[PDB]
Amino acid sequence: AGVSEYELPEDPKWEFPRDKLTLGKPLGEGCFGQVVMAEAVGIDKDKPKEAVTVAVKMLKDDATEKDLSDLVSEMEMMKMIGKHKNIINLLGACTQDGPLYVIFEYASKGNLREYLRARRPEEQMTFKDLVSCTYQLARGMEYLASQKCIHRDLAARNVLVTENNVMKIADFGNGRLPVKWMAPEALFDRVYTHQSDVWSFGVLMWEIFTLGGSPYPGIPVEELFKLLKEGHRMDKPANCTNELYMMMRDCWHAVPSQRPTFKQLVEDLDRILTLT
Ligand SMILES: C=CC(=O)Nc1ccc(-c2c(C#Cc3cnc4c(c3)ncn4C)c3c(N)ncnc3n2C)cc1
Repeated sequence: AGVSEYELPEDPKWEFPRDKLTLGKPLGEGCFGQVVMAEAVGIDKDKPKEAVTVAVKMLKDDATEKDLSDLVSEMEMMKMIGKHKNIINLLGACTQDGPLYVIFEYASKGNLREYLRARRPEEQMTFKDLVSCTYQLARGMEYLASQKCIHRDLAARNVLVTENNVMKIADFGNGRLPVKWMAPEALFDRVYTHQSDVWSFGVLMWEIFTLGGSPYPGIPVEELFKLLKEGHRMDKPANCTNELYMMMRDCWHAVPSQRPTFKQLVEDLDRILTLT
């Protein structure tokens, strides 16, 4: 069974009272797991008695030892990674004496895709906004890259926006496979790397500046690889500057090597932002 019976649950400092945690509506679908909107009370170790909205990862109906043992090993990662502004971090947990819950940061705004699809020509997204979004994610992607973690599905749907409009990257820890966000090598060799990630970021960028748009919109998946193998690259987005279109293409460089470094992107993006 699930409620720890014979497993080894060690006692942490992260653990939170199951009392104040109250589980509510689920959030989206499950490509990471069964996430639920939960309302914890006093989790900031600075605002007690002050209730807070959080997100939690309960287990599924058809769960298994693996389906558990995986979650704990994930919970362990989300502690190793550390804390960054542009990523969803471990907020707390409810391990011992009952079912395993994992508490992360909640985002009041939805996924970028649907956020960007609702702020396009009442909060009209100034290009100036568009470039901050990209910078944020990139610097988070850089952080994530530091501790050597790969992004499963780096898409706008797998990226979130707080009430503070700070872009948070989810996915660093199933369903269909996002082929259009995957690079030639990764779509052929089926092993991911940072170079493949840079590509996926390039695709993310296109997805941002197009304001929640469909990659390769029309190309059948069966021939996509062949087109990329030839050189097919997505055409410039509207209202996008050439320099930003170039950077995307640079991310989409055939040979993994000559593709831009995460740092290389972060620097370039900051310099662009200073000139807005
Ligand atoms: C595949 C379709 C679909 O609906 N996906 C999806 C994606 C995110 C959410 C979601 C949140 C989440 C999460 C999460 C899970 N595990 C992670 C992680 C982030 N960072 C690292 N680990 C290991 C989420 C949240 N934390 N707070 C508020 N809203 C959230 N949503 C909507 C849902 C569905």
